[PDB]
Amino acid sequence: GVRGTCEDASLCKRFAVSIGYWHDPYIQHFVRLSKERKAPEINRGYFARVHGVSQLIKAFLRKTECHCQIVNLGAGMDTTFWRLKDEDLLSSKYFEVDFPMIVTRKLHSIKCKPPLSSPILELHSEDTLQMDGHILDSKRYAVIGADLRDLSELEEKLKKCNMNTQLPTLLIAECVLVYMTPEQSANLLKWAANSFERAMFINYEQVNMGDRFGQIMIENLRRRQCDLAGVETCKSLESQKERLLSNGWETASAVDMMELYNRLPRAEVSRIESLEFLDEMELLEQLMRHYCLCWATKGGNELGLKEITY
Ligand SMILES: Nc1ncnc2c1ncn2[C@@H]1O[C@H](CSCC[C@H](N)C(=O)O)[C@@H](O)[C@H]1O
Repeated sequence: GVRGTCEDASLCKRFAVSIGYWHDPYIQHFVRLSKERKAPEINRGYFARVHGVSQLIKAFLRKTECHCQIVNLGAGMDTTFWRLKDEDLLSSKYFEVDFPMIVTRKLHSIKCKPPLSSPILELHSEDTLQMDGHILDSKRYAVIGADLRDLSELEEKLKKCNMNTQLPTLLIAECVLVYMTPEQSANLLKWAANSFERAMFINYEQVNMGDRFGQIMIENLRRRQCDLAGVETCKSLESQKERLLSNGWETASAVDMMELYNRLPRAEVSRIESLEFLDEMELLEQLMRHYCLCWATKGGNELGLKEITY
């Protein structure tokens, strides 16, 4: 069930892109275009998610002048590496982690499609990519098959791909931590904090899950054999912040997605709202109030990391 979320996320993102929510010429190479009608509330939610996460990544890249690493944990078919390259934003090295099966799928897409492999090769120090098995390693981009609940495997394979614990490092978990136990996600967060002197962590996932709407969401996901093993932490923005502060992080900010959406520039909101008609604002408000964007920093005072916002 948990691996299946990668496909769902990719399917939803490509669909939103096809309607014009944001620009992504790469996602087509990793997933088919869904053909059925969706709630516009869902597309707006995906846009807010992607925008918020992107804003935070770009703020980190500005503060570090791109002299840094990005590690995307549970990255699925994310295209952020290619989209950043196009914007002339390239970290020193960009790392992705997912289950071996998911990584195999992603490497197959890259190997089959020159629009994906070429940009990687352009920046590499060799005239070829070694992509056998569950690892792609290159100068500026690595994709690693590892179970995030096995921290020894995670660290070993990241270090095999020359992850440098001395660079300011941004770690991202976009709709990932909720699938592991509270102990497993806490251990991951603590591992990250212990590993890096100067760091930032972005967590996007559910929030306010104790109410009826949240209980219904949980059961709809348990109905598809996909348990929200970490949903306890999604009680509130407070429980989200506490998990960060109690596992080695120095700062913790969190916002629900409705507030984020309400704080978007007027131009972005007008553009977004132009794409599809939405009849009842309350379904939207409800959905947006049950997701959150959280970020934590440590050792960032010289870089001004605690000043980063969405
Ligand atoms: N224990 C674990 N180890 C490695 N990957 C995991 C994991 N638990 C969940 N994942 C991955 O987390 C992803 C959740 S779907 C979200 C994908 C991507 N971050 C996006 O936002 O578009 C899936 O690809 C799933 O395989």
